[PDB]
Amino acid sequence: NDFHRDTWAEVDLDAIYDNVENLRRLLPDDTHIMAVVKANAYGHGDVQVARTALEAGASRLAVAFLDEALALREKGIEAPILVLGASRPADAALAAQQRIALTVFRSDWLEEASALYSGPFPIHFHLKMDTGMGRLGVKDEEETKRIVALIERHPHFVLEGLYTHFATADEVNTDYFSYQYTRFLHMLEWLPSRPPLVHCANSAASLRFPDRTFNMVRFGIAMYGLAPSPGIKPLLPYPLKEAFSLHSRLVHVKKLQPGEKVSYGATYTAQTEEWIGTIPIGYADGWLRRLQHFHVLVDGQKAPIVGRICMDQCMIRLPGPLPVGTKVTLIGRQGDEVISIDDVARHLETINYEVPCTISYRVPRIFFRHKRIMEVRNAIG
Amino acid sequence: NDFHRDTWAEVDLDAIYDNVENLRRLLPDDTHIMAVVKANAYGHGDVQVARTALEAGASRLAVAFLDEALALREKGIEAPILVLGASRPADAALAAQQRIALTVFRSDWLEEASALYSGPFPIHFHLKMDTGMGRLGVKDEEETKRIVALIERHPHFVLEGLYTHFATADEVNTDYFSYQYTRFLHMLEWLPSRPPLVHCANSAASLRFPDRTFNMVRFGIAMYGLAPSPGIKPLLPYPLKEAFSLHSRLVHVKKLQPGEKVSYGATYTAQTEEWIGTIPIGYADGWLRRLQHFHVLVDGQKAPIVGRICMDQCMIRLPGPLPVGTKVTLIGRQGDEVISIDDVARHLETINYEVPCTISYRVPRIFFRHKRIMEVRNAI
Ligand SMILES: Cc1ncc(COP(=O)(O)O)c(CN[C@@H](C)P(=O)(O)O)c1O
Ligand SMILES: Cc1ncc(COP(=O)(O)O)c(CN[C@@H](C)P(=O)(O)O)c1O
Repeated sequence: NDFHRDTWAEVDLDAIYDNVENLRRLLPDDTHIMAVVKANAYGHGDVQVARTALEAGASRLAVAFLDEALALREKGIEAPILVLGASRPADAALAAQQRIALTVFRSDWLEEASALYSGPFPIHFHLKMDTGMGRLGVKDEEETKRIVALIERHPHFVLEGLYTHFATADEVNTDYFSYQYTRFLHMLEWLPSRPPLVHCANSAASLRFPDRTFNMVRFGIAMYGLAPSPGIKPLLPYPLKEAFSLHSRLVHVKKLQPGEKVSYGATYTAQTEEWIGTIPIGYADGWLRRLQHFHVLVDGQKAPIVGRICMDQCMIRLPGPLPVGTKVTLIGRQGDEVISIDDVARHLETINYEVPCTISYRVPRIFFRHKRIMEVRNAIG
Repeated sequence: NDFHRDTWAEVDLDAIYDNVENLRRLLPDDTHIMAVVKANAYGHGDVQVARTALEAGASRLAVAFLDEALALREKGIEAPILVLGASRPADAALAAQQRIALTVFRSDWLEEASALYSGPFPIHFHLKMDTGMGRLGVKDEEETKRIVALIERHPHFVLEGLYTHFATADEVNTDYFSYQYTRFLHMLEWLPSRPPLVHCANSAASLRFPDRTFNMVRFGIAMYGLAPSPGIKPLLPYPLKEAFSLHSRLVHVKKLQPGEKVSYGATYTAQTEEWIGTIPIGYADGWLRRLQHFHVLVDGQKAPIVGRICMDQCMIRLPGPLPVGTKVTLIGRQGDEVISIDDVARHLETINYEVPCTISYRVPRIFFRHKRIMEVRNAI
């Protein structure tokens, strides 16, 4: 693939491989690994990350909704895929033909599904139990038993798994986490038979308590080399390798005189002769206007963003005159300087998860494997 | 093109059409309207908006960078396109072959392009002049003449136009806008022969002083029905029709008891027995975590977003029990209630420009034209 603007993101597939292989080592042999690649692999590239994770030791994948699962199948993925969120009862046959498992938490959903489906492909379900996250999942025994019965009665409905999800597994204090786990244990008792797959752990629960994972973990954030929470960093079993970096280049360089203003609202003023650089990245690329008090890396040195960030461009105060074309690193390392996604997240006043997901479709992803470029993906190419 | 999650954006091309047509009436028959459709038409859909705009009175289109212009061509658009930002001198032949005009502001760029291109297609250039925005553009006379001499000298280089861009055209106080407009007129006198197209106004400047728009107008934000700024609203010549709306549906409903917590970090606790609804939209969709305490519309009533917003989901406090499938409007109207992109931007502490752009590729766009559904665009 080709791109014609000097702004791009890089995905180190070697980092992804290692993060997943280190986990395969950590977890008991009886515990499967399901790589979470929803939201285009958290902005890292769905098919690329899925491929690497599966070769690193993962055996199944998970996405947020049906379209994401169909896209993976489209791109050639053959491994089992579970849709973690809601879906339409009417789309049951489509998912079944495509060998896509669905999460279920309501008996009325199955009522509607049975009315519209009768074979020949089976639908594998994963019953979601709400133990304290308050999002999706059953909460009472009655509904739990009815769901199982409706599935058990239809010839083409199969109960493949059952799970829950944690709201605070990334907090050093484990009061709530412990509550949910014990809650899960009690609710599991409502099931007449234990499904082949029982799971609860995400990245944080997996890495901290590998001995409390049942037989499948759903590995997400850590697979990308990102800490579930900076607070549990010291508690991580092995070093994480960040797989995402973002770059650009100077497309214009000029020396302002004292008094000249920069960007919208004439908000910035060069009060001394200074060199200003312009890069081809803005808020429509995920470099939100909010990151205007932040900085970037140029010539291994930090250069602050100057004035308001524009839709496709922004300016920075250069330390001195530099040539057009000089590489700029928004996320990554330059010499003795480094900008991490956690750094960006802190200035955006968010969590690392949100950062790469916001880097828009507009920005090409260059994939590296075995330290060499493996491929380029330009969504608008 | 269909989709399988109950979250989608709706784009009213009739609003797009009316906003543009209304400007065409405001401007003279000589003045061209250049529809700014970069960033996938500010998150509204590049092809769909480009087509509609042309039908309504636009004669040209503008994008941010080469890839955006090439994607339009591939999608069938055969109308003129100008790349507003920078490009590689090595890509000059590709732009020329695709009939894509390029913005230029450095003589060294031309020296490079010249050594790399010799035909057969001519390449149209638009010289950018920096009059106070401090982003792109030439700033001195010598460089301006050197650029022009390089263009006139090349058999396949054509200087089709020249322009500048305003930094404060949306501010009631017009002093910096004035300095800029006057600096432009001054720098224009550095050129030997004036090019066919001379432009400088965006939505604000063109709607405010359409009499001072020269040969072309670059119409962006107002085409989408959004005000360039809150302070200019009472200065707009005609009412703008908002083209973008966003909706979802409840996929789960349940009653919590006091003391029960919702979402990550359990930052929310039900103080009383309440009905909670779960919708399939989150920050990976552009619905940023910062909107946690924002209100959405459900059953014609405002319902607050409760708990931390997730990557693909979030929870809201319902007025009471409602059936799964109930329509939720994040941006739009429901009964007497309406939430505008401006309301969302106020909560996010940003400008309206940023909001539709952030609504991601995951969210399908349903287009309406002539009060009927024309097409569904599901990027994935
Ligand atoms: C059901 C389910 N199973 C596993 C994971 C993986 O978790 P990690 O990324 O912390 O390893 C998630 C993640 N989801 C959060 C991003 P969000 O809730 O914001 O979608 C999930 O929802
Ligand atoms: C050169 C240029 N010509 C015209 C327009 C249209 O302006 P309106 O959207 O206010 O009508 C723009 C817009 N660009 C801003 C969104 P941003 O500067 O953040 O990209 C521009 O850059």
